[PDB]
Amino acid sequence: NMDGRIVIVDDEPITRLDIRDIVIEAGYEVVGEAADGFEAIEVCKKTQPDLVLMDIQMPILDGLKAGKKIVQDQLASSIVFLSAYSDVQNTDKAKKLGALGYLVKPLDEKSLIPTIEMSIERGKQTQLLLSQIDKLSLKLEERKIIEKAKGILVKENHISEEEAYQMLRTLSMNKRARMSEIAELIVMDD
Amino acid sequence: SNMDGRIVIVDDEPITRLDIRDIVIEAGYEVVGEAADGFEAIEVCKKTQPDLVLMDIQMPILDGLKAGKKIVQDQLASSIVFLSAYSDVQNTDKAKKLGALGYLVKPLDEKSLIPTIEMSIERGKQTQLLLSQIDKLSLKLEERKIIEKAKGILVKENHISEEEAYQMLRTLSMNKRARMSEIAELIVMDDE
RNA sequence: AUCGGCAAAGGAGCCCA
RNA sequence: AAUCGGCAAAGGAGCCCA
Ligand code: BEF
Ligand code: BEF
Repeated sequence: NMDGRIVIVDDEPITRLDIRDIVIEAGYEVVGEAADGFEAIEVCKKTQPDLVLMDIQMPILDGLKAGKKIVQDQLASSIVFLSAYSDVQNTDKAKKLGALGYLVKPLDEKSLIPTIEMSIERGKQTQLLLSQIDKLSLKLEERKIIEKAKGILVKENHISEEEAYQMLRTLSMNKRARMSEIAELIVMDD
Repeated sequence: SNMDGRIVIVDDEPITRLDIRDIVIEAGYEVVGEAADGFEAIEVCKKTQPDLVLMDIQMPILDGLKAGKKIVQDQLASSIVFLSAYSDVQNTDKAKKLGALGYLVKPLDEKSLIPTIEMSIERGKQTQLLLSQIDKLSLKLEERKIIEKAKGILVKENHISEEEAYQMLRTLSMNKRARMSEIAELIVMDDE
């Protein structure tokens, strides 16, 4: 049966429990619940769920603004709204902040589980791309700092690039630290 | 009022294609084509390059899942949303794996369609931005090896520091307003 | 005297019970 | 001497067009 970790957010517990039944029957893990945007933020912060289901109209903080915080900080992998509100203002706001689905009340208990599976998977793949972008842009920070470190080290010692790389390689290995970090220190040095 | 987006509709029951067509046009979208089987679905996407594809699973010739895989992996459309009576667990696994952005179930809840369209269009665009940023970084990381040769040539020929040689190459490439890789190619062939 | 980890792999160093 | 746009940098503040 289905696999995924889910957080449920609505101010009306009646709807919150309808969802809770459907989702657990399908076999997901319901890890937390919230009745307002602040409980929702703190629950996600602790939880790190795969999906957050939430209503726009809540007390304290509408799901739009709480969702904005959730996605900005990356407290959850994917987020899907459901509300009886579907005016274009709320639709644009939800799509801009980065929702992966939006369902209109009263919810289609038939569509829900499929849209859950889609939103979880596309959430994961989006997190993979962000990690690949992070990894590449880091490696491209590293080579710049490394090349600066080669240059400054050659200027101070008056030696060749092979010896400069050998110095960085021996230091990083001896000191159990990335050549990139050693280079950042040496470049800050001058 | 006045939604923007370009859509293609794909189902074997023409009554449902017309019900959908009427809804999306009333919202303000542009329908740019329709199909009634997987083979026309791929061909229409090749021509139109739409923002969103709406398709049933059970279609003749090529099930919507097979056309959906092709459309996604060749990027013939920026986002894709299924709409079927089939909610079968195997069908949801296939649809999410190939790369759907939504999976509504027949008979459709018309209220829900337009929001899921807007979300799926935006998520499709954003996913293509991220893929473009990956292509740009990985290219610029390959340019580095040519730039590192051009740097080495400057430090020898001028008899200067690495930080001075890069500062020269950068100020040159900005002055001549050309990609450092292009200036690096010119220098490295000039030494040859 | 032995196990484990980080770094390097343009390698073969370092730390811990 | 200034502003609009564009190219390139971003290991940054540089260059072209009205
Ligand atoms: F508060 Be939800 F919009 F029912
Ligand atoms: F008729 Be399709 F399978 F929804």
